[PDB]
Amino acid sequence: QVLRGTVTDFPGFDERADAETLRKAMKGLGTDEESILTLLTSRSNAQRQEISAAFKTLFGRDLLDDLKSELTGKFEKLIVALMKPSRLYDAYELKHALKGAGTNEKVLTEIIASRTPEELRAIKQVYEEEYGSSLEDDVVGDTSGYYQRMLVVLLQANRDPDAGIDEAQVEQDAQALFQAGELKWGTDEEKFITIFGTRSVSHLRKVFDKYMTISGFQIEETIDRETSGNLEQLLLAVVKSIRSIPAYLAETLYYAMKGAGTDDHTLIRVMVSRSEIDLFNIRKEFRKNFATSLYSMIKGDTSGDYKKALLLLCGE
Ligand SMILES: [Ca+2]
Ligand SMILES: [Ca+2]
Ligand SMILES: [Ca+2]
Ligand SMILES: [Ca+2]
Ligand SMILES: [Ca+2]
Repeated sequence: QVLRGTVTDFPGFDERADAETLRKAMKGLGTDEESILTLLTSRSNAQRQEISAAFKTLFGRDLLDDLKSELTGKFEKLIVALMKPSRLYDAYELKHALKGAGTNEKVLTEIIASRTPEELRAIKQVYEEEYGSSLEDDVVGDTSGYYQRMLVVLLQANRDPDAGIDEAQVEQDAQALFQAGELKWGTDEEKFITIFGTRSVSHLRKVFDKYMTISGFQIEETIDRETSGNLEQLLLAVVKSIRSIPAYLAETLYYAMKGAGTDDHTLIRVMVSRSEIDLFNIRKEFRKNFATSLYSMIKGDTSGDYKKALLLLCGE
């Protein structure tokens, strides 16, 4: 489709005027969170970077250090996320899922499955730049088995082009997946990793259809979500992303709020990282799949300034 974000460049932007408002909001005893909230969610990421620059040229101060000293809580985490340069943000969040004891597999899967090969090539490059090390080495460092192998394949950013549907291979592949799926995805993993990882998106959507007509089922049905198995989670994310990235991300949001409490980390990461890409399309998938709006779901799951900020990111 045509991807539509919910945040665009503010017309009539003046980074100096904005820098002064933020300075005033912060200056002295207490904070005007409401003024910060509304300013920042109504400027695009590139404008926020122009505000930081102007804040340091006027005041000799660092805006992000200031925000971090003035704010707290989930509101702080949301604001700091917004302030990240768009080009770094996916990298940063991968770096945080990997760095330390254990791994945050959830974030690894989500970003690596739902970002396009072009996004991935850029994240790899920025990760190396920023963090000194290769994303691929750090992933191999943290993960094992076919989960690791399948991430590394996706990390090569080399899917076949969408050109010729070789309906002979479509039938072969669909049969291969039929077999493997009946076998609970636990045999011949090497076969399917190559099919999921390297075939073109238009091929694979053909495979999924063909599959269903062979089995009667949708290939997702042969996996169950809430329970375990990193490779299965990864398989499910890839199949959903091949179908529709905004649908898969809408579902990740739904489940970030569904149940006791919220996965605020996920809610923040998706709302921010997609705000200027496809968040509008995500809003429409959510509504049609989950028969409620994202807005009301956020409004019911969150509170305070953190909630106001998110509802202004979201829209309607
Ligand atoms: Ca203050
Ligand atoms: Ca206040
Ligand atoms: Ca703080
Ligand atoms: Ca680790
Ligand atoms: Ca909840």
